[PDB]
Amino acid sequence: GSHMGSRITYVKGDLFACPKTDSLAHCISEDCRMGAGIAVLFKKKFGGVQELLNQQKKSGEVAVLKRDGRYIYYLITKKRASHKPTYENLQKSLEAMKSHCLKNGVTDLSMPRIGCGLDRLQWENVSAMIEEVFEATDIKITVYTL
Ligand SMILES: [Cl-]
Repeated sequence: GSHMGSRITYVKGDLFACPKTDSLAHCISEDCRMGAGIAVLFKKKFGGVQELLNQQKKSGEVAVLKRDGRYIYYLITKKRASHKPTYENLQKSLEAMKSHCLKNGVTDLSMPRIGCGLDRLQWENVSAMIEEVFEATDIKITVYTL
């Protein structure tokens, strides 16, 4: 291989205390309601709700805001807010995020345990998926944990 991979490391604490220059990621629905969970913090901090809606992204895609020189990734993992995501759509969204990272100079990415709270996925599976998606990159990933 030609890459060092994600080299996931874990930090106990609030995601929003991570470096302001890191790009961030979390999961939402096509509705872009962001009414519960960590999504409400992304909504309140970064805004841009209509700018997200205007991107008209679908399940398995990623919507993106540029905020202070870095990117905020909204992984569109399901159609409606009340639905649960499939692992297949999560993987697609992650791949789309990776593609954007590589097209836009992202080297340092932070995220919570995506999919594994309100969306009821298991971190055993999600963690392995993130690792595989980012294996052939040199994007360093940090996961913030509670
Ligand atoms: Cl949503």
